[PDB]
Amino acid sequence: AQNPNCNIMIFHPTKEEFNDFDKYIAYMESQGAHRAGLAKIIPPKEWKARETYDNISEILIATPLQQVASGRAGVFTQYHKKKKAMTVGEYRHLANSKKYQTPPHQNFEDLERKYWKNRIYNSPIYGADISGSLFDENTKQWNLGHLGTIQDLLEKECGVVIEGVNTPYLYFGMWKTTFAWHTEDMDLYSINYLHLGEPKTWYVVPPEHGQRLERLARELFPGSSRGCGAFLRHKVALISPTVLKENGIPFNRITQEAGEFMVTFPYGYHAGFNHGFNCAEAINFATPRWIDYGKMASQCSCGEARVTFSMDAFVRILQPERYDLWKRGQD
Ligand SMILES: O=C(O)CNC(=O)C(=O)O
Ligand SMILES: [Mg+2]
Ligand code: NI
Ligand SMILES: [Zn+2]
Repeated sequence: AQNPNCNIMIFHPTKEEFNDFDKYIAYMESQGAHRAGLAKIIPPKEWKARETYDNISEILIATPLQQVASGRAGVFTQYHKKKKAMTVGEYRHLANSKKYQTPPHQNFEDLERKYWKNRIYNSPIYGADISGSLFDENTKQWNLGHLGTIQDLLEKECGVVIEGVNTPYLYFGMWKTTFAWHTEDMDLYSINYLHLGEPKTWYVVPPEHGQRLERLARELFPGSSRGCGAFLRHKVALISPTVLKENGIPFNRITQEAGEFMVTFPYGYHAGFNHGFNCAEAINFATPRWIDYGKMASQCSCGEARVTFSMDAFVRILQPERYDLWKRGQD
């Protein structure tokens, strides 16, 4: 069995290997990459996403979100307070202000220590889930707006044609902006490209061990767990690496830098934080191997998770027994 310790693997494809996206994902899996839940892909030196980032300041962040924490430094939830619209140039200025800017630090490990010590005492503002793309239309390789759609994959594997679309999303971050512990909708894959700016640190639990994280989360967030049998779908709970280690939860960590891709694999729980002002692009995708995970994915039906239009068909076809309860939670 390849990668039996479930380490995060880093890949350096050649320009020739960068042509066929599906083939390369399958290659990474042949080497055991999925066992970690997360892999890094460093593009060949010949590749670029676009020519420059000099002309992005006029993108609008219609609903910036202030991430307010509650709890203790290593075990907390966050809620998202809506703020007034601002442009990417305005948001960049805010991220660099004395109130929000990255503090002085020695290295990524020192900054990680500072994050976990101090995160809860601040409320950073995140531009999330902005439909759009920064890939140039002429970028032919690993262009996240030109991937094969999940609806086409389901039709190819299973024979059923379904409604829905699959487009990318932009994220504008600042110091301490946080992504809570989660798997993807319907336990899909994700791919994330860090277009510019400061790093993103990731934590991940191997898919084979995801239920260990879920059991800890139920213990640590006992009211939330009574409220919903899949409350991590709410995407609000944080648990630090120190707390994970104290509770024996298997996990790994890695820092993504500008110009690098990360892939999350089906049922790979992940969480993390941004080091400073940055911009990332991400999208969900599927392969044949996903279908069995989609059939078994948990679902939130309490009303909190609320998701895209295109998840309806996935539940309807892959999980017909759950569909009526889930759809009630959507309405
Ligand atoms: O970068 C972020 O805030 C969160 N991204 C992801 O969870 C992802 O790409 O799957
Ligand atoms: Mg612009
Ligand atoms: Ni994710
Ligand atoms: Zn719920």
